[PDB]
Amino acid sequence: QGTGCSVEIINSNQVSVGSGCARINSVTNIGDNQGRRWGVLANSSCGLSTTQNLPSGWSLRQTGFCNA
Amino acid sequence: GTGCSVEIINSNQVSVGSGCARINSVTNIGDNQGRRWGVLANSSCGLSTTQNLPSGWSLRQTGFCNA
Repeated sequence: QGTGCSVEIINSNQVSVGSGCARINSVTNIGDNQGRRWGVLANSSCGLSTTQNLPSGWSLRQTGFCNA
Repeated sequence: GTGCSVEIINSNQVSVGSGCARINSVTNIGDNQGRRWGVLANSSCGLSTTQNLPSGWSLRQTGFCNA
């Protein structure tokens, strides 16, 4: 297994605009392609959320375990 | 969809790096050991590297991305 969850930030056209390894039980700083920085929370099930609301129609996706 | 989302996968099937590989280009993607890998991507999101990956490692495409 991994110390984190691989995260993609998905825009409203279902295209990824940023990615990184979100450490489990932490907030990880992950950017999008507009330069915005997101604080991504991850839990041990690789459920994911952000400290601020994503843009309307955007989403987060976890693609598997990662090591940061 | 200017690129392919790429993950670098180690020999235990854990991701050790990710990024957006521009289609029909080489894009450097880092791993978690501070190394850079030059990833080729095509319009079907086939992926390869300009240097040999560590034994047991592989690349995974996870859809389209915009750089």
